[PDB]
Amino acid sequence: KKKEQLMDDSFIGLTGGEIFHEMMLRHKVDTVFGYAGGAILPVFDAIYNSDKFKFVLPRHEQGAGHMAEGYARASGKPGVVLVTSGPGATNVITPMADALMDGVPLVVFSGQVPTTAIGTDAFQEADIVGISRSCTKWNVMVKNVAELPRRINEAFEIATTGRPGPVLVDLPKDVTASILRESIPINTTLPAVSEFTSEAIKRAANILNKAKKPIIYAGAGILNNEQGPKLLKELADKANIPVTTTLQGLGAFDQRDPKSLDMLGMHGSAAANTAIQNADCIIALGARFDDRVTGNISKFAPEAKLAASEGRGGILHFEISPKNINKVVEATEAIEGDVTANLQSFIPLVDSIENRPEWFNKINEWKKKYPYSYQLETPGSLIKPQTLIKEISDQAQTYNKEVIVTTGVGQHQMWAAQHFTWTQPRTMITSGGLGTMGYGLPAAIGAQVAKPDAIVIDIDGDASFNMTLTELSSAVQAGAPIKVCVLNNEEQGMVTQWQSLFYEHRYSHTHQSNPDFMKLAESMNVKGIRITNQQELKSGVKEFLDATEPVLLEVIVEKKVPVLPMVPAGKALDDFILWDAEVEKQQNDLRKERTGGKY
Amino acid sequence: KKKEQLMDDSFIGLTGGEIFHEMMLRHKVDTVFGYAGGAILPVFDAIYNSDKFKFVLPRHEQGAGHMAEGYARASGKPGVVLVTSGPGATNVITPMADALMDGVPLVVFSGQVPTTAIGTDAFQEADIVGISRSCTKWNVMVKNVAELPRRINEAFEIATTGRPGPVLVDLPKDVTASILRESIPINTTLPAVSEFTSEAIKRAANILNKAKKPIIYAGAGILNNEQGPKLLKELADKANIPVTTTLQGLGAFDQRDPKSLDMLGMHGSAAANTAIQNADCIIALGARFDDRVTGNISKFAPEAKLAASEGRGGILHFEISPKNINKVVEATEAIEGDVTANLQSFIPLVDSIENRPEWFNKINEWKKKYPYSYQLETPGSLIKPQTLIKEISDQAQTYNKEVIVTTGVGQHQMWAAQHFTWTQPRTMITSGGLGTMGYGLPAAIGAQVAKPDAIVIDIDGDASFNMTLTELSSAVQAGAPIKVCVLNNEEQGMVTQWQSLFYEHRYSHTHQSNPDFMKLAESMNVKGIRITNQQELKSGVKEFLDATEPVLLEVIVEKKVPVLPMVPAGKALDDFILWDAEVEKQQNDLRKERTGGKY
Amino acid sequence: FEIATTGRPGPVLVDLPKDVTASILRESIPINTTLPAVSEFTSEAIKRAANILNKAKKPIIYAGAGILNNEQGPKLLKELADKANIPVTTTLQGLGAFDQRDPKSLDMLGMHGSAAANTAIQNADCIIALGARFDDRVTGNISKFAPEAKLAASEGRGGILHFEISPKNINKVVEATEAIEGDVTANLQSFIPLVDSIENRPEWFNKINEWKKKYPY
Ligand SMILES: Cc1cc2nc3c(=O)[nH]c(=O)nc-3n(C[C@H](O)[C@H](O)[C@H](O)COP(=O)(O)OP(=O)(O)OC[C@H]3O[C@@H](n4cnc5c(N)ncnc54)[C@H](O)[C@@H]3O)c2cc1C
Ligand SMILES: Cc1cc2nc3c(=O)[nH]c(=O)nc-3n(C[C@H](O)[C@H](O)[C@H](O)COP(=O)(O)OP(=O)(O)OC[C@H]3O[C@@H](n4cnc5c(N)ncnc54)[C@H](O)[C@@H]3O)c2cc1C
Ligand SMILES: Cc1cc2nc3c(=O)[nH]c(=O)nc-3n(C[C@H](O)[C@H](O)[C@H](O)COP(=O)(O)OP(=O)(O)OC[C@H]3O[C@@H](n4cnc5c(N)ncnc54)[C@H](O)[C@@H]3O)c2cc1C
Ligand SMILES: CCOC(=O)c1ccccc1S(=O)(=O)NC(=O)Nc1nc(I)cc(OC)n1
Ligand SMILES: CCOC(=O)c1ccccc1S(=O)(=O)NC(=O)Nc1nc(I)cc(OC)n1
Ligand SMILES: C/C(NCc1cnc(C)nc1N)=C(/S)CCOP(=O)([O-])OP(=O)([O-])O
Ligand SMILES: C/C(NCc1cnc(C)nc1N)=C(/S)CCOP(=O)([O-])OP(=O)([O-])O
Ligand SMILES: [K+]
Ligand SMILES: [K+]
Ligand SMILES: [Mg+2]
Ligand SMILES: [Mg+2]
Repeated sequence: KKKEQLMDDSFIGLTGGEIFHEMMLRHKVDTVFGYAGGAILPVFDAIYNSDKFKFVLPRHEQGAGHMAEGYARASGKPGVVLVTSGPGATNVITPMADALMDGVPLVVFSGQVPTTAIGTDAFQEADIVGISRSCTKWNVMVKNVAELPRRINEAFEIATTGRPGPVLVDLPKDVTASILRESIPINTTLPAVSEFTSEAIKRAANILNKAKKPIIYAGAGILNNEQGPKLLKELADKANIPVTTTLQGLGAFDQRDPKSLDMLGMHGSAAANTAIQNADCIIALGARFDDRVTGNISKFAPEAKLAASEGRGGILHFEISPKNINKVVEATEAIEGDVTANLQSFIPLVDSIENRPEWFNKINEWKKKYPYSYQLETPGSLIKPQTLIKEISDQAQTYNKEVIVTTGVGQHQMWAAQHFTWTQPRTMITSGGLGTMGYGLPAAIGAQVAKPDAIVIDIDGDASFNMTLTELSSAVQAGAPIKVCVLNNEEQGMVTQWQSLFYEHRYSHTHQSNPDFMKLAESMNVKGIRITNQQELKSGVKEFLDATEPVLLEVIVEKKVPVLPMVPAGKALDDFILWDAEVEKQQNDLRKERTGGKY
Repeated sequence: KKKEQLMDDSFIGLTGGEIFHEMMLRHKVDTVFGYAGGAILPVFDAIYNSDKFKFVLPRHEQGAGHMAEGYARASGKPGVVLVTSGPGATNVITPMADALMDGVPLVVFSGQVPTTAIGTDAFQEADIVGISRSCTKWNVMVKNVAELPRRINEAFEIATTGRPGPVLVDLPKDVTASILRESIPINTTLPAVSEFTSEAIKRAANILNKAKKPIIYAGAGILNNEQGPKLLKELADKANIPVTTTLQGLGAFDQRDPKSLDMLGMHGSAAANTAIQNADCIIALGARFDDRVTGNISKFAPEAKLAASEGRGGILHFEISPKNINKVVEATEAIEGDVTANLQSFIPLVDSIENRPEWFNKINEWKKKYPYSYQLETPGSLIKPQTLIKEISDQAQTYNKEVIVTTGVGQHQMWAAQHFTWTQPRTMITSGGLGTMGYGLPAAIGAQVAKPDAIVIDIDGDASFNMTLTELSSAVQAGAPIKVCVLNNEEQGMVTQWQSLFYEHRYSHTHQSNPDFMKLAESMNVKGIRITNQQELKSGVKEFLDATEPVLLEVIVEKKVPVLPMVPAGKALDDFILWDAEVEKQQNDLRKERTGGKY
Repeated sequence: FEIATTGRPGPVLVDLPKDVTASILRESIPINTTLPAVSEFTSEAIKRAANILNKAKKPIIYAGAGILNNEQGPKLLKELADKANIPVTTTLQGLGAFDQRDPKSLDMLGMHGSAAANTAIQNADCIIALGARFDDRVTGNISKFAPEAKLAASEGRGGILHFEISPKNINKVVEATEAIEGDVTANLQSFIPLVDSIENRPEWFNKINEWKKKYPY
């Protein structure tokens, strides 16, 4: 009788595919990104004409994967991928690796050959559990239909807890075709703070209450709770602390606030970099001390390390994954768990501070000294890429709509980060840890599906865009009115920047040929706009943002322009290269000479 | 003094990148397919403006991978890939899995973050040695520059010996930037039959000399020696044996020869399938008894199994990889090693046979009974895809040039296999084991680079072509005048065929939207031709083949047409579905009714 | 415990970090976690297997450790051997599954098994393999193993009937004429009623008895 209460008969008579369909509904999945094939047909048959979720069909499964990532990042829900065996599955490996590195909850369901064929080098058989082991938090192959609901629950749970990340569930065709004939545990059919941590929070507060030069270093983890940005602001306001963010934390703090130091790191603000190198207390909120951020690790945060040794400061690391505590830099206090929940406990213990005259005097001087400067347009010159980004940023904020930005990877990505003004959470959707070129367009489609009333802008490089441009058709078929801006410098700019700097202007295979982007747009049934000169910039960007359909904007921009500031490999975070007009002129002359006028 | 003779100083003072360059030259590499990035820059700097090999730049590293596969398959040389760390490397996983399943010698060099950063979740770091372990024969991470020449030799050796296949060599940036300061073993700077096998060959010959109903089942392994097709023909002629081939063995035997039974298997000739089910001796030459070929394994080759039990026949398996001997079916005699070398020993022991009247009477009757029939065009109907393939096959054989065919994956692939007449080795370049949609275009570019004087035709499906169509730009930039024919049925035809047959015409997500292929071609700077009706077929195909530049031909073809014959899952090889005009009419009516006239 | 004891039984390991076993449970957990029919495909295979055995003139049971994994296993093995009048050999790991004092006992087969058992399996037209995995200590030269049963399978009058719980070990070494997947004892309950009772097999047991006399240890 109690047994009857704990077992469930309600799935008996359903196929594995039908059970999958029901479990999607129970997990409140409203969107699936995927692509059919022989091994996964029993599942596709079950979801045939389903009105329970939207299905989004890409042109390539890598597209499905990055779409699901963009969806997850925009929505805070897991991105669900459904693909076939063999090459359907191996085509999702880059998106899984990408999702792992950026903490994106991706739940990948891959068809598999029947259990009777596994291990025989069967038709369309890949060892996807073996291949994806290193780029997933967890994966599994389902071996019978009775365990399918359990494995689906486990996948969603692992994907969305701790540091979020990708999981894969392998679905043999005979399992999804088979019918459940037995009852299963009813729990499988449904989806306080430690004293140790409480004490660490108290000690952390006592340390911050001594600090004379505090700084908040905030990252993606603060975005994983709806109240995160609110509590970050409450802390910064209460204790009067300047705030810098990573690339992935952009939008966590209102950059219009005077306490904003903007982005730190290799291409972040020299003010932010100076401040963290001089701070006596660093409050690290959901950020992992990535090697793009720390500069030379041995030279990182010297004032905070000194303060820790003298018992008057240090690094206070609020981190959900023990793996990333004390991985790169020693935390003075490690506060384990969800940063937003732990901030609720922390802030009441923190003393309110009215002013910090000497510290904010330095902060304000550094901000004034270190803007994102660059060489402006001159008469007859091409549009500068930095100017283009400012133009899009300024005009997009006109509309009464949320604005979400995705990017490719390269210089355009860095100029997007620098020159947009970031004010809202989950509005920067960019591949940071893995750095996957081609991410921008499919991620924008996923973000647009997640947020159908948002303006979604893909700031893309021409080489990045070439990687995955076939997905323009997918945007049209999905009814996703994304706005793609290709910064066309006819080069892999990020790489040519390094070849200019370190390889004496030897541009080895870094200039790919581009298609005609306007005829390409036309072939894909998307609106095309081309801006070729300075006098077309404002009106072309307006036309781009006013469009109510998918649109591709191509902008011809200045070539061989470096992203600055730059902390070169090996250098301390405050040992940066700054923009200088005269240096840029000399560098142009040198490049011209070295390449016999070719570049 | 002997020590001096065995050590080599000649690489001292070179960077790892320069050593890589030199080892490419020593391995007679004439083409590298690749794409730059930060981790692999020291190697790109070393190969800057090299006149030692052609470098081919794709738009996506998956493209580089399939290009190298097409190159390897066309040339018989290893295909060399050079990519960066992180997503550059993970993007080559599908081509590696593809190459593993089809026995393609692929040598993949991936940049990696410096050894000082490995294992730190570094910028653009993937565990590519872990990820690629299951889809390579072998892989390695080079840990110091002194071992780089050795690891390069090992890679090429493993890739090209035994059953050929993919290998990966991971190249940390600090290793390729570092300079060799010490001498290294000189052997590292440079690139009889067993009595057991001799006895097996003698026993095999005695078995064949008893056979009354022999058949040769020949596959890809016969293509791995230049003399393979010659010795296959010598055996078939001498002992008077009919010859069937796999998909991957097409071209190994001249299909114009009366002894040709054409392709066997799931969609192969019902004559070939009948013959192998009735043969008393099966000579398996470089073929692996794939599950697309055997049909229901327990019901496969019953006459040969009977003959083996009665000591008058059986299966004689000439196979280079012990893993694939007795993996699927028991060999009566296993002859291990290179099939062509072992045929040189075998054929002299085999008795010449003038005629086999009763057997060839059956063979000839079966060939007459079982052509590749289909429903012909009717007035006003669309072009039938089978007719299109015959047209291309007939016209291509006009030219005084070698003709190499690549394909995508799906019905078009099967109709290409059936309806071309295959006569020369290494002219069918198709993804068979993994079955990767998107293969056709990049494989054609690689094949065209391998064979610059050949006509190279990609017979492609519209969904397959959408996967990787960005590589059209690559064909232009590489100067590869490939000929792409898109069979446009506006459907994933292979999958809709299964949904029609097994899922009552429920077409779940199997109709992707297509771009305008003519405007697409124009945007890519490639010539475009569109055939929309029967009266344009001959002249449009002529224009396509006459072109002396890259060209995309789109042909509008009949939709919802099944590939026949077909051996359904679970059925014996001789339990096939054959084309029947009346059945096709009923099936059309049923489809129309079920879908309310939509399909 | 579930994985260790189901399918083919085997070892499992659970690693217990010291801070986990020292830590105290502070939250509720799903109550299910606090507590420890035959397919039509298999039903059809059992029927075909019975029809094959009902044709056999020289059957032999090759029984192994799997028959010991159900308390009723040896009982059903004996019921089958008695009903259809079949001599029984066992592996090393199946010793004790059959009463070796029974005249139908051929003793152990294999590398160091009885030459009577080895002769009988090489001459049998139907081999009923009950919970045994065709180990390389048992089969001898695999290509030369069971030639009369292979011949019979090809002629549609015998073969190898493999009752096996682990799909990995079906068709791993030797091709089964019929594979009967699942617990051998449960499947024997279904099989035996379909099997014809046989009073005598004079010519076969004449050979069996001569071989036993000829080949003592
Ligand atoms: C060309 C290029 C240049 C780049 N240059 C820069 C640069 O100059 N500056 C820069 O900042 N980035 C740069 N990056 C990005 C960089 O590589 C990293 O992706 C980024 O810095 C990581 O930011 P993050 O630590 O906030 O996010 P993540 O990498 O996602 O790390 C988040 C951390 O927070 C933890 N966490 C997650 N959820 C929670 C939670 N609920 N509670 C507590 N903790 C949680 C995670 O476990 C993790 O340790 C660049 C990328 C590219 C492609
Ligand atoms: C949609 C679709 C349908 C298909 N249907 C069919 C079909 O109907 N018929 C068909 O044939 N295929 C079909 N295939 C292809 C099938 O999946 C396999 O790829 C193909 O049958 C393998 O052919 P193979 O054994 O000759 O080549 P491989 O898979 O390359 O196997 C070659 C064998 O020869 C060995 N070998 C290699 N080199 C040597 C050497 N030097 N000496 C000796 N041995 C060597 C290898 O080790 C290996 O065991 C289909 C594919 C797709 C995508
Ligand atoms: C020196 C030496 C010499 C040896 N020589 C011999 C010899 O001459 N003869 C000999 O027999 N052995 C010999 N062996 C032993 C041999 O190596 C194997 O261990 C033995 O033959 C395996 O017997 P088995 O197949 O019955 O048991 P196992 O290896 O346990 O195989 C049992 C099979 O039954 C299956 N099974 C398990 N439970 C069930 C169930 N409930 N229902 C259905 N199937 C089930 C299993 O999955 C498995 O496939 C020797 C060992 C040594 C050390
Ligand atoms: C592709 C998925 O392959 C398998 O899962 C499979 C693999 C090995 C053995 C048996 C099978 S299967 O029989 O279960 N299914 C099957 O072959 N399906 C199928 N679907 C289509 I669409 C096409 C096609 O052949 C061109 N085959
Ligand atoms: C991308 C390759 O990254 C590394 O190999 C690396 C990884 C971790 C730590 C240190 C290094 S590295 O210092 O050796 N090289 C480096 O950072 N190169 C680089 N190249 C470009 I082009 C851009 C860029 O940043 C945008 N960084
Ligand atoms: C090749 C490369 N990086 C290496 C690389 C290679 N391959 C992949 C899939 N991803 C990356 N990051 C870059 S950043 C060039 C980007 O060029 P772009 O997209 O035209 O952008 P931009 O010119 O603004 O630097
Ligand atoms: C989806 C699919 N197969 C599953 C699949 C999914 N994804 C990949 C990367 N490869 C494969 N093989 C096929 S065959 C449809 C092919 O459609 P097509 O290229 O238009 O060819 P055709 O219509 O001639 O069958
Ligand atoms: K900014
Ligand atoms: K043909
Ligand atoms: Mg660019
Ligand atoms: Mg199609």
